[PDB]
Amino acid sequence: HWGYGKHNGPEHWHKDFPIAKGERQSPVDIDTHTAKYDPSLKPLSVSYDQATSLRILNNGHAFNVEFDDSQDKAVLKGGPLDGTYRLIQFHFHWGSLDGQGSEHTVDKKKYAAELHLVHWNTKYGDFGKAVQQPDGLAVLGIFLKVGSAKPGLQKVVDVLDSIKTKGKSADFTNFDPRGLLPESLDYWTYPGSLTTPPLLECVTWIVLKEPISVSSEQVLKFRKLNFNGEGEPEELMVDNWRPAQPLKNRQIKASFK
Ligand code: NI
Ligand code: NI
Repeated sequence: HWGYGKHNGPEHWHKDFPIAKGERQSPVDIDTHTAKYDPSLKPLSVSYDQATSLRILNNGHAFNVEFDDSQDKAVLKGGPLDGTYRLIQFHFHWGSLDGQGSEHTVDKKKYAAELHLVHWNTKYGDFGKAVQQPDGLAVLGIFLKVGSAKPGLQKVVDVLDSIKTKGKSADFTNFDPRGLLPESLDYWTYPGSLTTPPLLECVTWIVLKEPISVSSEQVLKFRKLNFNGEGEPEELMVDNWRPAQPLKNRQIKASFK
C-alpha cells in the first residue's frame, strides 16, 4: 500500500499517513548557507565497541542490519542529545543511478545513497514506545558517494545474494559498524521524522557533513536486491528514497564553523 513504485510512491503516502504533510517531516534539503553554527552543541559520542550485530533482513523496502538493543552495547550520546540512545538497526537508501539515492540533500545535491544508523532513547524502554515520543529516536545519517570502495561495507555486500527477496534474512554476527563511518563527526542536526510510513515525528536527525566513498561494484550489488518476494516478478530494489520535504518552522544547526 506504500512503496517506491509507479503508483504507491512518496507522493501517495499522505492518503494512508496524513502526517506525511506534517510540520516536522524528513528528509529535508540542508542549505549550508542558512544552517547556523550552534555553540550549545557537543561532539557526538559514538560508542560502538560492544556492538552485537545479529541478523540482516530484506523487509521489502530496504535491508536492515539488526543489533542486540537489550543492553547499552552500541550507543549514541552527546551532540544535540540528552540521555542515551541505543542502536537497533542500520539500513540504506539508494538510487538506480549514481546521481540520486540520498534522502537528505545538501544545497540540493543528491548523493548516491544514504546510511541510516537508527537509535532509540532508553528512557522510553523499547523502540515501539520511543517512536511515540518527539525525542524518541536519533538517526545518524551518512552520505555515500561512488569512488573508492569502502572496505568496511564489503561484508554487507557479500551477504546480499542470500537476502535477495522480501522476507529473507541471514545471520549477521560480529559486524562492526565503526567501519561505515567517515573520519569527521562534524554534523548538521534538526528535528524530524521517520522517512517511511508511519512517518512519525519522533527523530532527532544527525547528518554527517563528510560522505563515505563506496565503489561502483558495491553500489551495483545493492541494485541487484529485489523489492518483491521469491517467486514473484522481479522488481529491483532501487530508488528507495523519499524526496526532501518542506522545512517549515525548523532550523538546521551545524556543529562546525
Ligand atoms: Ni502495502
Ligand atoms: Ni532510513
